[PDB]
Amino acid sequence: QRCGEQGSGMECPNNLCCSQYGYCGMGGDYCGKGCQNGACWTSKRCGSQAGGKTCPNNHCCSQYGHCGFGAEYCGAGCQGGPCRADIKCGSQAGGKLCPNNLCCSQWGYCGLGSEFCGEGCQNGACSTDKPCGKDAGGRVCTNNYCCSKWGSCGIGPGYCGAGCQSGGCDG
Amino acid sequence: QRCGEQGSGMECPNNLCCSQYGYCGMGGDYCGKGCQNGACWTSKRCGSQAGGKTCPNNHCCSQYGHCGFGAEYCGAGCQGGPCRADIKCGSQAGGKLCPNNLCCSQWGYCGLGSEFCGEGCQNGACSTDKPCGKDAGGRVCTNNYCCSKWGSCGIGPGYCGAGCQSGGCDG
Ligand SMILES: CC(=O)N[C@H]1[C@H](OC[C@H]2O[C@@H](O)[C@H](O)[C@@H](O)[C@H]2O)O[C@H](CO)[C@@H](O)[C@@H]1O
Ligand SMILES: CC(=O)N[C@H]1[C@H](OC[C@H]2O[C@@H](O)[C@H](O)[C@@H](O)[C@H]2O)O[C@H](CO)[C@@H](O)[C@@H]1O
Repeated sequence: QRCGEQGSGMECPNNLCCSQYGYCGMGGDYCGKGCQNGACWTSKRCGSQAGGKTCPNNHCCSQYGHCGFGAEYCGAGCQGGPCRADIKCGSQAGGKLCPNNLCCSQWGYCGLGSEFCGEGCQNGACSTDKPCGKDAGGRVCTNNYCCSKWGSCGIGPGYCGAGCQSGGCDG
Repeated sequence: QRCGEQGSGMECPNNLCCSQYGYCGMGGDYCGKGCQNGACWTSKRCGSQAGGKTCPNNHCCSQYGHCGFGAEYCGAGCQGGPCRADIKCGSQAGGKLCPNNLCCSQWGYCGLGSEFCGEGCQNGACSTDKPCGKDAGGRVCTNNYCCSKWGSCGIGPGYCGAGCQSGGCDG
């Protein structure tokens, strides 16, 4: 039930702050210093500024490299997160994957939902379980996912460790 | 380390799916049946169509009532989440409070960051850190947050336990 690094990059619900010690809360003692994610009083950085660092909880990374929400962050300049502008990807965008596992639609704009993740889905969290491996033309997955021994893409012990054909397998 | 019911509302980072057993990952196993939050394959209800239960992971709640990210969700109709339209609030909007602990700036709009949580903040995760209770004027917190012994508004055991003057005093 721990957050921050004491829960392995896990996050608190309803925008709650994960204090320096790994607990979910809201208050100066959670959102102050040490805060790891949530509505941290001093917004975490990201993007070009932060060598590419992406914002937790799907916060928009404004054009200055600060995570938040509203006009100033998700508006124009938005570097990442749920921007107000459509995000290109795939063949249209040069193989350009979507960030934060978002699905890249048939039409070429990241998102999540049957629209992006279903039929046509070209990369990201695709609900269409496509077959990978020897029993699938020797195909390999998107996003550098682990192609399971039973020929399916995913992340976690089943797909990544013992059995994993091609992908981010440990061994 | 654990999510859903076995984590305390906890969420996986980068949209990872949280299976019914309380574990984080991606793949038919985690993203399928029993998905608790994350980039599910089985997109969750919200707003009007769901008794008003916002989307986890900060997804936009489309007009039709399903959780996602994309022009179809965040865009027109958007009932909640990082909508592409400004969500009014505070003294202006009849007194309304922001959704998912969002800060309501001085101008009457929902967001998160200096601009919203800095000065002028009417409700939510406001960093203004103003006191409460007996200690000064006897004022009480926004969002039913708990007010600690040394009059500090917050949520957690140290604000809601003993010496909690007003709010969600967990005691
Ligand atoms: C949106 C954002 O990243 N805000 C940052 C802020 O960025 C500086 C930026 O602020 C705009 O509002 C101004 O219009 C622009 O000219 C710049 O001054 O930087 C502070 C810290 O310096 C952050 O707390 C904000 O979140
Ligand atoms: C954006 C959204 O909520 N998608 C839902 C989907 O609702 C789509 C919506 O499409 C309109 O064009 C139709 O007029 C309307 O009847 C709806 O079908 O609903 C499915 C399942 O009901 C969900 O999987 C999507 O997430």
